[PDB]
Amino acid sequence: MHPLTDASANDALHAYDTAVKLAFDRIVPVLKRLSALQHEDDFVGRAQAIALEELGFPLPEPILDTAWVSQLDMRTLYAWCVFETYEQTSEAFFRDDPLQGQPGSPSAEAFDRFLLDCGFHLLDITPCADGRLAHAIGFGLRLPFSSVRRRPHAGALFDVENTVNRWVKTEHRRYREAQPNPAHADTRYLKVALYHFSSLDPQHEGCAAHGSDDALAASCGLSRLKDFQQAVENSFCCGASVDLLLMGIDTDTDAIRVHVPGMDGSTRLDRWLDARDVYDATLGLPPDQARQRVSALVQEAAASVPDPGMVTLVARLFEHNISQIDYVRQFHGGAYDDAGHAERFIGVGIGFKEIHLRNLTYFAYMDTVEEGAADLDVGVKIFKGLNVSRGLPVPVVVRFDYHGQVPGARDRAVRHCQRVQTAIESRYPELFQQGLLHALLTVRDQDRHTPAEAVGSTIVF
Amino acid sequence: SMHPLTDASANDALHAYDTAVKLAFDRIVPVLKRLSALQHEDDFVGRAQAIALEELGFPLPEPILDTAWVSQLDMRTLYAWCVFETYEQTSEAFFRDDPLQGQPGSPSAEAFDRFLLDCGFHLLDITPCADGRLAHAIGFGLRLPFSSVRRRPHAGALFDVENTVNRWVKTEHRRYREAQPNPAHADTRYLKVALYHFSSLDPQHEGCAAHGSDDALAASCGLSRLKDFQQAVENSFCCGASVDLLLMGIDTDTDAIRVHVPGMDGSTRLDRWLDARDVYDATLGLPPDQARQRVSALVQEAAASVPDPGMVTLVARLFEHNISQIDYVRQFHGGAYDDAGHAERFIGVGIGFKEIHLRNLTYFAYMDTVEEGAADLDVGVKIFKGLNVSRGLPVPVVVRFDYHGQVPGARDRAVRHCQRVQTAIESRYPELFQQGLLHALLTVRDQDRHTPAEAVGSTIVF
Ligand SMILES: O=C(COP(=O)(O)O)[C@H](O)[C@H](O)COP(=O)(O)O
Ligand SMILES: O=C(COP(=O)(O)O)[C@H](O)[C@H](O)COP(=O)(O)O
Ligand SMILES: [Zn+2]
Ligand SMILES: [Zn+2]
Repeated sequence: MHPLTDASANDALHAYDTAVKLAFDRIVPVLKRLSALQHEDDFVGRAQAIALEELGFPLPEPILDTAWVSQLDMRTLYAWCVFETYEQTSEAFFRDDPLQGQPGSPSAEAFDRFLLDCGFHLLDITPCADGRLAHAIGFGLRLPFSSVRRRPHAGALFDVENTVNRWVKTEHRRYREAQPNPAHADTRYLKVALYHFSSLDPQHEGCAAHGSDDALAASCGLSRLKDFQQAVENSFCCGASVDLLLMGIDTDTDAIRVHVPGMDGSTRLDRWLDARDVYDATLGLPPDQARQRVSALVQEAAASVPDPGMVTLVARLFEHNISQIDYVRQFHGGAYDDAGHAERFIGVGIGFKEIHLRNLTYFAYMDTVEEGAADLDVGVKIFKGLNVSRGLPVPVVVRFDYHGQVPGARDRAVRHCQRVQTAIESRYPELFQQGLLHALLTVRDQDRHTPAEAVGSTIVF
Repeated sequence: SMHPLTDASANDALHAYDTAVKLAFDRIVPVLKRLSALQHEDDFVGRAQAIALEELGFPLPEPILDTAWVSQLDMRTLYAWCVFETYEQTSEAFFRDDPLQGQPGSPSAEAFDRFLLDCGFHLLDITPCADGRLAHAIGFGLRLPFSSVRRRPHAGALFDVENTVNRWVKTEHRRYREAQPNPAHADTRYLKVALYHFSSLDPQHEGCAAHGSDDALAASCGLSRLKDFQQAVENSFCCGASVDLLLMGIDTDTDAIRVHVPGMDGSTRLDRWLDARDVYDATLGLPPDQARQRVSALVQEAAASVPDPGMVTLVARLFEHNISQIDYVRQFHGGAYDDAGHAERFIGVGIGFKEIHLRNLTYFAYMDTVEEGAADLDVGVKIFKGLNVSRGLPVPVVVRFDYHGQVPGARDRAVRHCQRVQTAIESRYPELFQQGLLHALLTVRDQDRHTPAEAVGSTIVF
């Protein structure tokens, strides 16, 4: 184990990942047992009892009570079980805080203070929406989830104009509430773009939004970063700038690489500092020195004289990522066998606050189907290979955040969910009519830290 | 025959502008009829261009005229083409000549920003109904310099409450960082106005279609959104944030406004109001100076409860302005618009058009995607089946998206947005489209400058 790895953290995170993934993967084995029993006299009783033992909840009775006519409707049970499993999963995230990083947690308070010391008053991260990066924040960089805005997008192509609007909203809160700090204080908004690549099969397992070309994914991520900065500098008077960070992550090993920037965001696309070289460089050092050597390495990999706080923060991410490297060596032989797509359901809408595990969710950002149906089609094709290949429906969970202070915003969000549902049912009528596609509608009040809310389903009784 | 408060020079200028722009669209059909009668003449392509330049000021597409002999004169395309080119010319004249004399930096806009600040308001954000009979409410009905107000038309005056909260935040941010319009600590409020409409000559049928032509429901739905916005701002920010509200309606037969004067905190009676027609009658035999004081006293007593002094000052100036438009309609339109219903020349889709300030020029449908604007665009398309399709002419559609020129790659996002909308429209009206009865022009406009909108695509190709 590396002298800088948090052993027990690695165990706790492993215990979490295996627990949630077990809940989802126990479904098929249970449904296989039930299918064998559907002609027995006490079928309904024995099925309810199997499901309680195994999944911890019971099944919709109408589907069991009528299995003798049509036969037992497995496609609908499977979707329903995935939805129910997602609800229990999500509710327990807000209830138990498995990551120890909710608002007000010691970890979150600690990191908020550390970000301020480094010269940053907000940390806004866009990873590619790829399911293989959903654990980037909690596992890959070991940051409390609540100390961070996470804004995922296919190929890390975030909305430049909406990010400027988030900068404006952030400054305004500094002006009126001095939250997180006074407006006059010499801190900067920090925008990060996290792309990914595959070290084991770079040609086919890379970022599919950019044809699995590492250079294209790195350079489009930077193009957006620059454009955001240029946009702030052009739209407001006086100082008016932001800090930038372009990072990638290997989906085979979870090692990150940082393009350490100069003070003004000068980034080189062809030179990076890979956490694996960091890992090997500090492996024989006692902890205190190893931390020093990570510092000097990040300093030395800067594109031009770097900002001191940027050097400190990047060194912390390397220090943090070294644990995740050991994580994948411990529990995944140094390379995930699910090198590609193995997600358990599709998520569409706004990013899921509670989803922080690798290959759990295929996320497609969209305000409307009319836009980013391309990104949704990609997932649907993927789940044709994962689920329809073996007779199982494609499960979709729609999510929209709303401001639970705006009167009627919750109502607006719910109706937004049904607007998406109608559009999905229209886009794939073959699958929807063959019962090979179902949607769950969830809304989440983003003004406090409570669980999302299930507001409708294609499964109807 | 003229009210002491009426501004006769302003009335003449605004009449000259409305007249010239409606004449340009109204010449299209008579020109096209003349070309149709000439289509067999040996010199037809030459004659057609010459007439087209003399009468309309732009040329017609060669290939339409060139092939008239085999495939027949394609009037459908010609007509759409001419509406688009006319839209183009008058749109750029608006930016180039400032017919309303209200562009940024104009004397008229300077004065009205000072007056607004003086009344206690640092921003006037108005949502009229998107109905094309209200497009002139700002520049004509209220004689407000267009550049010093935010105009956000929506069907039924149902503006986006969350986005308005975001506008308020953007506004506050400018105040903090730049002191524009004023320093953040100054004691001014953001003012959101909802402007509904109704028809006094046919209430049952010519009112707001979004609300079933039901005046009381149009008024109460506008009020409801205003209160929601106010409740959103108060509940979303510390330290007693608030905003002011104003509900008013305009009568589309006579251009007379009526105001539900509110008390300090926004308290508004729906069931009663102050009609500009009664304010007109009540000041008519008074010198200009007493007429104004009288207007102020009438606003004052009309309030639902004790009003804010600054709000009284502003509403009385809006009444003073509206009195000129009341006289405008009475002298140039017999006192009742002869086109009481819809007579728009084209459908506008997307973001509201900065440059459209004439009555019955544009049926406007707000939308960022067709997936969400469909119902509203259906209504406009239906209206145009009566206005145009019924007589063989296409439904012309101009798409517009504003974009922040200061944001790199934003124009290209707007163009791509326009293309997405074109594709969607074409899919939703597939008969009209392949039958050549629906065309669309794509327009974008940099809202970070005062410059003409740019044409970026068209369903008329060769
Ligand atoms: O970026 C995030 C979380 O990203 P993700 O949801 O993808 O984890 C936001 O800061 C808040 O969570 C949004 O609202 P709220 O403050 O209620 O959480
Ligand atoms: O979009 C602009 C800026 O355009 P520009 O400064 O280039 O004219 C307006 O501020 C609002 O859209 C309000 O509409 P209006 O000003 O027509 O009331
Ligand atoms: Zn990707
Ligand atoms: Zn209306």
